[PDB]
Amino acid sequence: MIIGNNLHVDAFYDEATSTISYLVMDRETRQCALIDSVLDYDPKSGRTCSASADRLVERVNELNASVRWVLETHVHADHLSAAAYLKEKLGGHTAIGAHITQVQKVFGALFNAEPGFARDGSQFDVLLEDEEGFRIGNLQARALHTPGHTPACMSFMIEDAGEIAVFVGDTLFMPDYGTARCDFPGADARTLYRSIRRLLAFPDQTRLFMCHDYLPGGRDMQYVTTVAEQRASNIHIHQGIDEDSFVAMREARDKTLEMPVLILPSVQVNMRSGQLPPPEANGVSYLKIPLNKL
Amino acid sequence: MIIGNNLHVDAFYDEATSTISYLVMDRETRQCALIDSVLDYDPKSGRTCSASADRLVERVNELNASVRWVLETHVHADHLSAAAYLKEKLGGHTAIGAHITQVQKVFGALFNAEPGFARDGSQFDVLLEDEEGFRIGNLQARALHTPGHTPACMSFMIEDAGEIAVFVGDTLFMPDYGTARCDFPGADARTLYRSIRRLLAFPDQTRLFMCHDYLPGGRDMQYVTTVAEQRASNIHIHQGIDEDSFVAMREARDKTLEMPVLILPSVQVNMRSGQLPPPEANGVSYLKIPLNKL
Ligand SMILES: N[C@@H](CCC(=O)N[C@@H](CS)C(=O)NCC(=O)O)C(=O)O
Ligand SMILES: N[C@@H](CCC(=O)N[C@@H](CS)C(=O)NCC(=O)O)C(=O)O
Ligand SMILES: [Fe+3]
Ligand SMILES: [Fe+3]
Repeated sequence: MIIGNNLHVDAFYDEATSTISYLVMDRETRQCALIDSVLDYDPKSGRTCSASADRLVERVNELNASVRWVLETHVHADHLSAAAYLKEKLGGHTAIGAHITQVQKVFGALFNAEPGFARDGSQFDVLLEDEEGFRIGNLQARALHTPGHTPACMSFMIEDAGEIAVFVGDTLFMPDYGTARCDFPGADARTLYRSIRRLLAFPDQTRLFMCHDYLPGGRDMQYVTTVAEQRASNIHIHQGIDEDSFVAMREARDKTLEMPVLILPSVQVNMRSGQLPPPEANGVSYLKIPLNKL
Repeated sequence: MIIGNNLHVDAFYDEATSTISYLVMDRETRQCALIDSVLDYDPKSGRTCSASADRLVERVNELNASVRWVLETHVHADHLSAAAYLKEKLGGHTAIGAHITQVQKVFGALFNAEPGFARDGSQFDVLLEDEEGFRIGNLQARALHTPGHTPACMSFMIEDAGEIAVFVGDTLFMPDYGTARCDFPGADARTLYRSIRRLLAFPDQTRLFMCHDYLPGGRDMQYVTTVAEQRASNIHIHQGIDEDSFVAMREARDKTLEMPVLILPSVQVNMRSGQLPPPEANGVSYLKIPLNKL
């Protein structure tokens, strides 16, 4: 789809994890950003695969584009990131929220990481602060710190010709589905409420691009909505819902959810900017699954 | 159910893993064996739980029984063993096939086990050889080496009043379901054929007790059959099927199966006689998931 004149956005949906990855291109310079890419992972066998990522590679080439940014909205709990795989193939710089350091501190300890694992986000090329601008060719973008699902979550705002899009990560879902859970380490429902109200203070017509979609009641996949529709109809956080009410709802709801299938594999990879842990003396890399701890 | 006069057998079915565990008691002395017990494991969160095992504990106490043996037919790929939990709670000796050492060697390397990991089966109290006798109170039992699904698989024969039962592990399944897969390390279809033909050389009326049952076509769970019915009707290995034909079938079938959900957690625990790996310096135990190896 094209927003304004030059904001080109392709959505790629991963069936296994319900993740929506994006290719965001400046139609003029052909520079692009890949957002929230997926490295396929079979937890039964420990096998990774680049099939989903290769779709992005092919689309970049089909467009004659050049990757400038490999972005992650947050340290995902439900899938492994393909950012390292894609930066290697395609170039560009990886970026993530500056509060990655807090996530690394917490999960470096949980997974008892090896003593060379950096907790200062240096695995990533660029650490983004709240309201910090960045460019995708001639497109002006801005990173927004929108925590609550995690302490580090970012949303990416991009504007062209007076129209705005925001890639909101796991904050809002489609209006019929609600909002993201707030029970992972350092998550907080009240904080998510405030983040979402900042997002919903953008102009009504602003397009909002989802990070996951779970096909509720078997409808087709959806990935884009507007500020106006969220404010009117989001089942969790429409305009009528105050902070306290949201917090009570969200916290009671979180108590009923199970862990994502891939939380332990995912976080320990994504905290390393999409690298597998360093191999042991036998040449094999291992995920570590903490027992009776998470 | 009672075989002969004094061979008491209770079956316990685990829905999550389709494992059938057994309590086998001498009705006279009340001495018993627990076979192929399940320690519940949620791979998403890394949590173990003793719910299934506690069913056995309760049944032992209800019977006023005393555990003499905690047995495993093989190093299971589909569930974690509760043998260590049950031996601590109830006493008795653990036993497993003497060829455990070959499994330990192979998986000690795969999981790059810590140096204190023994590859001589010393984690188990007793290592059983082919046709070796053992007692459950006044009941005469015999261990049979029946490899093919794994190099170390054992079947346990028990006799009373001229009637025989055999707990066959993952060799035969019910006649309508066939036989076990032969693709795990050191498995071999030809070897499994020969093992099954030894089992099917027992008297026709011999009862055979299954290790898994997968409710094919939505039928109710079944766990016991006879030598005669297997020879007549087993869809994979009835009397009419020769060795070469079985091998071609079994090998072509194995190429289509996926890994068990819990293969990597299960085998690194079961190779340790049901102990979790020893904790690291932070006091947490971890499973190791080899990446891109299995
Ligand atoms: N069953 C899913 C759980 C996915 C999940 O929990 N996703 C998070 C975002 S990372 C969420 O907020 N789900 C929202 C909800 O269920 O209300 C899985 O195993 O991946
Ligand atoms: N889907 C099952 C796979 C279970 C499995 O592979 N069971 C083995 C015994 S440990 C088997 O032989 N299956 C035989 C077949 O389907 O032909 C799981 O995830 O646990
Ligand atoms: Fe998320
Ligand atoms: Fe098995």
